[PDB]
Amino acid sequence: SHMWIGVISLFPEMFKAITEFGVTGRAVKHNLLKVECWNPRDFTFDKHKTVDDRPYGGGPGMLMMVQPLRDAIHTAKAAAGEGAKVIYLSPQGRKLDQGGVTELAQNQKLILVCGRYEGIDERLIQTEIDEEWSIGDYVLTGGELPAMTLIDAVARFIPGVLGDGLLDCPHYTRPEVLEGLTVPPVLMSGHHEEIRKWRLKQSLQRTWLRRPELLEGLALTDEQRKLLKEAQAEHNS
Amino acid sequence: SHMWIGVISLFPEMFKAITEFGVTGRAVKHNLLKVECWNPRDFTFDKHKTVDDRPYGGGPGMLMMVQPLRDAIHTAKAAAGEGAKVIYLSPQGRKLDQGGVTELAQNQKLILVCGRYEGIDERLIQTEIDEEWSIGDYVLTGGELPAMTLIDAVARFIPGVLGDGLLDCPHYTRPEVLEGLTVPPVLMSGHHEEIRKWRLKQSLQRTWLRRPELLEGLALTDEQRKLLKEAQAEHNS
Ligand SMILES: NC(=O)c1ccc(NCC2CCCC2)nc1
Ligand SMILES: NC(=O)c1ccc(NCC2CCCC2)nc1
Repeated sequence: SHMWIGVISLFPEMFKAITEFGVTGRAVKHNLLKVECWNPRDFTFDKHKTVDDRPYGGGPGMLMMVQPLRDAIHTAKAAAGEGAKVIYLSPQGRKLDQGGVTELAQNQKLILVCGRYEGIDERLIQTEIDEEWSIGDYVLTGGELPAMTLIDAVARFIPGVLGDGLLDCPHYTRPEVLEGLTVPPVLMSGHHEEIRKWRLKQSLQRTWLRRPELLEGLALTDEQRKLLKEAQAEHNS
Repeated sequence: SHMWIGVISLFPEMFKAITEFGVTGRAVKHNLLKVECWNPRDFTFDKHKTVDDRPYGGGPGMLMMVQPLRDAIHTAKAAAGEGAKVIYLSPQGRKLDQGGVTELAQNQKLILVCGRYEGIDERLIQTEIDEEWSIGDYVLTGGELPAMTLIDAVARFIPGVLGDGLLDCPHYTRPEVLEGLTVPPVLMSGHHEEIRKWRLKQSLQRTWLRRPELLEGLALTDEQRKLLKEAQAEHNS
C-alpha cells in the first residue's frame, strides 16, 4: 500500500526534512513512501528565471507566475498518471483533522502544490486543483510546511511505516521519582486491566478538561461513560 | 524586535528547512531571527547514545529518555537567560490560530521542545514546560514540523521579515484569459476604491460560504455588513 506524493515547490530542498530523517526518512528509504518534487523555476524561459508576477488590481504583494507553475503541475500530473488527486495548501482550504488525514491516506497518489508570495491565480485553482486544504487557521510564508505536515500525517497510515477521538493519557518512564514527583502506582502494579482502565479514564478526563467539544462528537461506550463520570466526580471532589 | 528561538530536537537538521530558505531564511541571515538547536543525543553518556526509554505500565511504544532530554532543556534555558517561555508541541496542547500566533510573537525568546516516539514524561511537562500547544487536531511522527510551523508563523510578525479574521479574496495575474477564464473587469479598471470593496466583498462571501463560524466571531463594520448582505443576496440570485 505504498504511497506516491508529487510536490510542486520553489524550495524542494525543504522536503529533506521529512525524506532524510526519522520514521518518514525510513519510509522513504524502504520505498513505502516516494516524494518527487518539481520546481517551477525549472520551467521558466527568461534569463532571470522569473517565478513571480504582479497581481491585477494592484496591491503590495506578488503572485506565483502562472506559466512556470502551470507547466510544473502538468509535468507532475503526467508523471503521476491516472488517479492522482491535486491538492493546494492554503488557509482558505478545508481544515485538516485526523479524520481528514485518514481520508487523504486512501489515495495512492497525491500531488501537493506549495504556494509562495501572496498565492496563486484563482483560475489555476479552478482548472488544476482538485481540493484545497488547510493545516490550521494561521498564515505561513509558504505551503511547504503544510505539505510536509500532510505527508507526515498520512505516512503514519501506510502499512510498515510504524512499528478513538480522545486526547492521549499521561506517560511515564524512568526514574521512579523525578523532582519529588512519583509515577502513579497503578502503572507499576503489572495489572494490565487496571492499567488499561486508568489510561482510558485519564484520556477521558483530559479531553473533558482541555477539549470538551471533542467529547460531544463521540458516542461513548458504557465503559467510557462510567470512567468519565468517575473522573468528573473526583474533579468535583 | 528580533526573536530568539531555542529548539530541543533529535533531528536538528530538519530546521534547515526554515533557516536556509525563503523569507525565514532571509530573516535568519539578516539576524532578525535566530534559531539555536540542542540535541538530546549529545547529552547521553552510554556507548550507544540511547535517547528513548520504556514506558511504565507497558505498551507498544517508547518515550523520550528523561535524563538526556532534561539536560538539553536545562542547557537551552541557561543559554536563553531570563524570560524565555518553554513550549511543548503536542496534540494535547492549546490549538494554534492566528490570534495565538500574535500572542506567542510577543515573546522575545522561546524554547520549543520537539517530542519523538510516544512522547515525553508527564513530570517533565510539569517541571520544565510553561505551555503546551498544538498546530491542529492530527498526529505527526515528531514535534519538529509543528515547531517549524510555529516559528514560520511568528516570524511573519518580526519587523523587517516581510516587505481581519476573514479568508483571503481571489487573486489574479497574467494572462488576461486562462483556459477561457477571464480576470474580473473591476481589477482592470484602475478604480482603487471599487477594487478594495470588491476584494472585501469576496472575502466576506468566501468566509460565509466556506467558514461561516468564523463570521460569528467578528463584529462586522457597517461596510462589511452591507457587502456581506449584497453577496448573500446575489448568491440567492
Ligand atoms: N494554514 C495553512 O494550511 C497554510 C497554507 C499555506 C500558507 N501560506 C502559503 C500560501 C499563503 C499565500 C501564498 C500561498 N499558510 C498557511
Ligand atoms: N498537532 C500537533 O501539534 C502535533 C505535535 C506533535 C506531534 N507528534 C510528536 C508528539 C506525539 C508523540 C511524541 C511527541 N504530532 C502532532
